[PDB]
Amino acid sequence: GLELKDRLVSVNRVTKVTKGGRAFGFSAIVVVGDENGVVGHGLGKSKDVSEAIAKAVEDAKKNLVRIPLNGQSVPHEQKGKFGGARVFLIPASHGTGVIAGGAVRSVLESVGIHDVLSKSQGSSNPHNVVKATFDALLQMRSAHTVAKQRGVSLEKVFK
RNA sequence: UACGAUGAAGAGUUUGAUCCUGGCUCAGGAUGAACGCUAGCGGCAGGCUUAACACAUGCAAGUCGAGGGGUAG
Repeated sequence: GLELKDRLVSVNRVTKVTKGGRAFGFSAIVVVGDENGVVGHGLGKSKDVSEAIAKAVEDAKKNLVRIPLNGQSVPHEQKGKFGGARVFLIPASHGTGVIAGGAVRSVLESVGIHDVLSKSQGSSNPHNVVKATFDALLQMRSAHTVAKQRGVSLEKVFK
């Protein structure tokens, strides 16, 4: 899209030990989405916080992905692991709300979902839970897509 | 592009820094509740969870003369 809004999930300070002393450094994770159909996460590493966030959003502006969000939310229930984390997304209604964790909430608000229930029965690492949410969101295929893949009309997949 | 289902949130903490497993704690609801501070009412509900420990005193199961002898009065 064109009206991309960013959201900083977490900023973590790292350190590399050298002969002299401690070499600090800032890492930031930023998810930027059009709030309607497309979203993308990025990682930025620098020495200043503003520079790290700028590098993160500049890297996240690339490799955007399209996600089906039938009606107002996910079409079906889906699991996504990506190693440590384990996210489970379920559609609820058209007025429920986004019941998500700490880092899943930002992704689900940037992709454009407004009523979903997500349970993170796993780790609490912002680096891995965002990618787990992405893996659980990219495996979703809508009714038209499954009907076209099967070859059957869009009435037998319902009846 | 319908059907039913009105329903599921995390965070801190081991390390110079990272990921994982893993334990502790917190954010919510509730009570025959107690304690501290405070204090204007109305409706309704509740009130010895412990010693089935020991009890002063009052009341808590009587009625029928259309069953009977019927007495004081």
